Amino acid sequence: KKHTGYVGLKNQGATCYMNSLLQTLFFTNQLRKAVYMMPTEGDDSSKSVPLALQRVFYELQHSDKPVGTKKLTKSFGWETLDSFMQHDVQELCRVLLDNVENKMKGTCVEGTIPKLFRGKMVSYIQCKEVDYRSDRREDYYDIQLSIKGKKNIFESFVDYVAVEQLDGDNKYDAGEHGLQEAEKGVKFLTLPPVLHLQLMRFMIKINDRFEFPEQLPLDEFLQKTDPKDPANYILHAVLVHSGDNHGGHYVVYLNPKGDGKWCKFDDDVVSRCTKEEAIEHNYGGHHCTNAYMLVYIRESKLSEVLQAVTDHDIPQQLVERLQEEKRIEAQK
Repeated sequence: KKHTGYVGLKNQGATCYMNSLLQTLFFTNQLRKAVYMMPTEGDDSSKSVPLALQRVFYELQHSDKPVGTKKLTKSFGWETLDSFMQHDVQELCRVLLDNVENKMKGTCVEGTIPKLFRGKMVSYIQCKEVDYRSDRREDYYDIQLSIKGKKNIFESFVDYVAVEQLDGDNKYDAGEHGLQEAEKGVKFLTLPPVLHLQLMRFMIKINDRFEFPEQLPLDEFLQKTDPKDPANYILHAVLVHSGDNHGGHYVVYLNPKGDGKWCKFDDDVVSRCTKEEAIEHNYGGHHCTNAYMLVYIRESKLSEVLQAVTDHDIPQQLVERLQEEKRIEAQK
């Protein structure tokens, strides 16, 4: 008696935001395939994060039952009762991705992580009185957006690049010119194919209303724009939290194929839903249900990022290794 086309993950503790992120990464099809190509054949099943992530993805791809993640949590060492509460998604993500990005070094799939998530920035400082400016290019794999006092994602972005004033006791150490008054701000050089945006709702938990669109145009927050690739993004996933600070239930809504057809992933339960329930209903009310992380995929990168994944895309040597574990556990 089944349906959706997708299977869920099992509830095994206060993993909190974990399950949502796992589903989010699994449907980043280009990322999934790259993981399956990792040289884990010689790794230790209970100490290898790369191998643990492969296992979950394989399970999520084949299994007809909810998937477990115990070997995964043991993998990165987050096993204490509140180990996931004292961390945020932004940190979990760096754990997994940083581990996978490094394991792919020396392979045919090396650099898949940066290609998908890394973007370029530029932080500057300009002195008011004296002529001195300092430039520093930066790399980022995600964006933390201020939400308190903002209506939509557009104002958060307006505020993000806003010029900052450095004055008396804020005065900038200009070295040879001694302390000075100056401005500091940021400007975007590039925006990645997959955009990880975390909404700064936790600092407390801010449940004010905050709107985000299905289609997001960022072309204007970029230094130089370039036709043939307007920075227009398509909403892929909405990571939702319900309740107050330490009172919760985490869920995620995704339209996996980028076709506008959404589903709700509530741990082991996966069901179809409307756009409104995934988008508008999660803007925040005047009622605590809402989104804390959004995922957008560039309109021009949608096809490649959402590449169809086949059973053959998983190395036979991996397939067998995983399949044997199923037998060992079947004989239990």
